Amino acid sequence: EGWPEEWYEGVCEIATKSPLLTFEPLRSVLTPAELSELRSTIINLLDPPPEVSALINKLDFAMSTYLLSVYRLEYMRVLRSTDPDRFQVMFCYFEDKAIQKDKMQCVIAVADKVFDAFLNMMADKAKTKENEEELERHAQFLLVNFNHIHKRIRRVADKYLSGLVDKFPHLLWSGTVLKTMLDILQTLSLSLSADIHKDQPYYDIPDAPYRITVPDTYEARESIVKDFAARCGMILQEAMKWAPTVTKSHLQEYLNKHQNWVSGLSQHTGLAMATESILHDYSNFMASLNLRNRYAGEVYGMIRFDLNKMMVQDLHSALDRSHPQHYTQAMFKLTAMLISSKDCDPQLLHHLCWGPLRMFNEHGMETALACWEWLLAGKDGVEVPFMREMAGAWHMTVEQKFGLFSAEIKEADPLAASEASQPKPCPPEVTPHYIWIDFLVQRFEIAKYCSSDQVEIFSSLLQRSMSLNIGGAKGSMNRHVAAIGPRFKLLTLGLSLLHADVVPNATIRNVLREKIYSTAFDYFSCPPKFPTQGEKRLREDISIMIKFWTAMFSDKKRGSQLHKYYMKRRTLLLSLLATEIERLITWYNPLSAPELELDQAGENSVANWRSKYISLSEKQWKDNVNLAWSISPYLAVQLPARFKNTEAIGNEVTRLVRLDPGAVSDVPEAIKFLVTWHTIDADAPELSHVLCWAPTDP
Amino acid sequence: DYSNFMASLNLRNRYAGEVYGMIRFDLNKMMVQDLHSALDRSHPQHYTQAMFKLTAMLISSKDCDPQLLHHLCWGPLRMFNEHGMETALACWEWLLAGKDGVEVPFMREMAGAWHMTVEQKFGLFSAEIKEADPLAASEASQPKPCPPEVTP
Repeated sequence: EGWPEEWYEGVCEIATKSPLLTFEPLRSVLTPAELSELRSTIINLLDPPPEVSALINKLDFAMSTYLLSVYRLEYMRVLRSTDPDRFQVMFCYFEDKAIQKDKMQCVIAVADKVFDAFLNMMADKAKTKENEEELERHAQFLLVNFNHIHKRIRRVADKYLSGLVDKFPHLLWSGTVLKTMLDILQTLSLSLSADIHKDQPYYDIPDAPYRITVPDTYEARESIVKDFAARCGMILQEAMKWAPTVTKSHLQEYLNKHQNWVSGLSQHTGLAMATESILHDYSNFMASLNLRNRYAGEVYGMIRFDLNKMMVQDLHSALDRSHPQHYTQAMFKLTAMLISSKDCDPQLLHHLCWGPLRMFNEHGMETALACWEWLLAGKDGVEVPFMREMAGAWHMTVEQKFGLFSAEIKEADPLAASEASQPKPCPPEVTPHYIWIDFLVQRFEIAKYCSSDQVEIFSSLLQRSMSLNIGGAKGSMNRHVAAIGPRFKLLTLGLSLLHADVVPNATIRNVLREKIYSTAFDYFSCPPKFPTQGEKRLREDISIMIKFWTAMFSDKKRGSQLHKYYMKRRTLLLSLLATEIERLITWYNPLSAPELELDQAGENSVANWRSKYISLSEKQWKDNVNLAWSISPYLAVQLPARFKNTEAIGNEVTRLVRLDPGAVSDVPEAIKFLVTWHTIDADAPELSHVLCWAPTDP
Repeated sequence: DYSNFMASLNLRNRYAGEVYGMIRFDLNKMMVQDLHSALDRSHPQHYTQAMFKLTAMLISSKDCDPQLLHHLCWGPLRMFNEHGMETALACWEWLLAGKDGVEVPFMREMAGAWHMTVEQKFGLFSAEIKEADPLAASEASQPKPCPPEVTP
């Protein structure tokens, strides 16, 4: 392509329907300078290893012309075609006897380039649904031919499979590849011991149109089965290394197939491979498996004789009576009934998603998480409606101020607690959000590679939770110390979403970053207090804070105005977080206790930043107070409490509050920056309108 | 060799759950009819399902219910293959492991069934058939081995 231009389009359309240049002796059927020129062009186009070029240099006109014609036709067809069997048509050129007799390497050389071109074309098609099915089918076709009876075929198939699997990582934890792998392994094992001198060495594969041929001698058979038994294990361990829960649930679902039960009394090495892989924290595995099987059987027994009414009423009665066991039984029966049907039946899904909201405990949340995992792993094409319902339920929880978003209750002070209301801690209790956020994190991690529609749902869910209202008593989030886990975990998830290069445009990112910064600053607008949770549940909070600190540090991406506007606040947040982490880890263990340690990597960076920010001078330090007052007065007021060994902070804060004292009317500590116009100088009786302030301790 | 473990466990759990679902609403008649129909039609899956449901029903009750035990023991004798024998052995193992104080009546019934098999000359006790000789059987009675089959 490069005369009438429409001729090239006609040529492309012809190639879109042209047959294969198949072929009975080959060579008998078909100026040195021109031969040298065409050989040079072929070598330049193919770029083969030197041995293949040396083989090529011994060819006549006709063979080179045939190779070039094959190259052009196959390249054009694979580029401009629409058949879903794009790249497997090239394999048919390997199944011709006539080519196998000539004195292969050229064919595989051109096939490599064709496959690379197809892969490059498909790498950026879209992120829709059916492309995943196409990729899975291609992977299956690669897998079945991995053990062909020839020699070069299986090694080139292995190379192609390695390339495909290292370009598309999400295929490892797919729900269709593993089934075919295990079925093929079982068929090979059944073929291993089959009375060698029988006939028809062909074999079949269930629920897939294919066939398998085996060699004769026993040593070849055991060699091929031993060779195939290694890739399965290596990729199983690789998949379990990254995303354990999804593959664990897939294995659990595969283990419960009814057909394999009867033959289970035979060898059936596929199940043995699965159970050995999963074992090589085993309680929840078997518990979930047994519960799933038993309740599916119960539902199938009940359906022997519409019907949603009795389980709906059972769930309602259990919730009204507050009976945990009836609750779990009803939820499991409901999801078992839903998983075995032909239609979505939306009211069942709505009741499943809004069930736990009437019983907000750890037990109910664990049961709901298990049921949701089973439902997600069981049915097909039900992701987006379930995600929509879950987002709706989460936003309802946000609206009603249930847990982390609950209101705030002030506690008494010891200095004036002599009245019959004695002091005692009253911390909030947020267990369920702590696990809900983990579920959301793992689901988002999968959906980032898998699809491109749940990303909008996640963005909407995150955007409608935080707010830019750093201030007195309105932040849409509790400020107690006992609830710093879920807050920073959610902020870290938001940062990770921002760093994944998913949101297309450049105005949503500004809003998201601004909201994240606003919430992070809002957390630091209260007097410091010491943690009240137990010895456990405290280490992981420090770990989460360290992770968020590292993620914040790594972030570095009218231009200049925004650049400085973000950099300064990044520096301030880094300093504040370092100070908070140091104080918390100090309170953790009083003595040094080298036996009781934490993560070592980030601590060194935190200490180095501590030294760097402690090494500054009196200037460029009186301006941080100005920046804090620009952000919000309350943070500036609370700044000296987080001790910094410099008296300039106090003087600057005193000057700022004396300039205008009406902004701050928080009783305890703000008046001490104003009540002393001068400690002993005893002059200037002006601007002292203390009649607006609130009462303090006696 | 771990497949038998999981297979037995899953079958036990699933069929116990199915029986518990069925009992929610006597009831031995339909189970006996299902077993009889499966035996008459010579269908393996119905056979295994009926036997497992029968032993699950028996294992959760308050009395021996002798006809159920007799039908359980005298069941495989009308389907004498390795499939039926494997199913019966699994069911017998589950029944022995599950219910307390049922050893001797089951042993009595099984011994009775074994003696019935002995007396009817079914397998190892079957009659002997004289095979042809190669020297003087050139006619349509060609010499073909005809060994007996005793798997169960």
